[PDB]
Amino acid sequence: FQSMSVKGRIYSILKQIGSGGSSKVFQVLNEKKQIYAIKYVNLEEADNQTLDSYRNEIAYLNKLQQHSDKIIRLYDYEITDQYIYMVMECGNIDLNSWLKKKKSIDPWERKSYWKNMLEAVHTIHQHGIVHSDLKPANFLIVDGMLKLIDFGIANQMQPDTTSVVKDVGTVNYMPPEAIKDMSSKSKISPKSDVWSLGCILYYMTYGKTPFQQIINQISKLHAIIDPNHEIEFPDIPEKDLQDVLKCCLKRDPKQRISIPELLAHPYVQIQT
Ligand SMILES: Cn1cc(-c2ccc(Nc3ccc(C#N)c(NC4CCCCC4)n3)cc2OCC#N)cn1
Ligand SMILES: [Mg+2]
Ligand SMILES: [Mg+2]
Ligand SMILES: [Mg+2]
Repeated sequence: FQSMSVKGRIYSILKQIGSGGSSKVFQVLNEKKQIYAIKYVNLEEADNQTLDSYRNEIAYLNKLQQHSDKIIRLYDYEITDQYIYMVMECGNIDLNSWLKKKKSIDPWERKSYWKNMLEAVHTIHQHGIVHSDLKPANFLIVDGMLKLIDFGIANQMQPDTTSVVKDVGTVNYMPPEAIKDMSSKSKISPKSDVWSLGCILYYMTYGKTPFQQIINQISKLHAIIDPNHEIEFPDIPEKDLQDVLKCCLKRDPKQRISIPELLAHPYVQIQT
């Protein structure tokens, strides 16, 4: 068994939630037997670019605490030359693990989750942050409410397993312009997050991502950028939801709907 100290407060580790690179997230208990998640970053072999990404993520997470409750709570942190400890709320489950377990999603829960994500992403955009790598794993379900966990500034972590692993990230939420930018101008804009949000909502509507069927990677990337590749939008009773999806998944970012527009859309506004 293991334990840890953060700004003079002791926590006992229950299990490891996730890990990625020099980072680990643990489910812990304080002295009062209250649950938290602690992200541990080992900085021993970290370069100045990796260091600055962890510093920038902490500064933005702390700054944005007061601006939205759709951003994960950061209670405390410790930073030295050797490590980082971040004390956060634990939550119930990340949105990716939740979507993989769920068979059918209630239209009211899908709508409520959509509103939470728009608000979180809108808040970061207002502070000049574009995530550019949004996936369901970036969102935490905390008592039926979605909260953005990270800002895409530091390295991404994957959930851990207690079994021996056999062989990775996802390409299913990647904007078409993120692919086109690699050969070449900034390219990136708040619209890149709209596309990724659109892929998440598409998953919550049709049970798959827009290009989940394409197993091959080079053929998937081609399909995301190809204008002749028609994305299927099967008819559903929620006509407003069908329009949101079509407007989020436009290949030209200039034609793609914005976050302020999505917040005034009937899907989010009509019937509360
Ligand atoms: C059945 N299941 C539950 C989870 C889960 C997943 C995440 C969290 N809480 C947090 C709280 C903070 C962070 C950070 N930073 C974080 N990161 C994970 C890393 C792996 C990918 C998902 C996000 N996860 C709590 C979670 O469950 C409650 C606990 N412990 C995953 N599968
Ligand atoms: Mg598992
Ligand atoms: Mg397993
Ligand atoms: Mg297992």
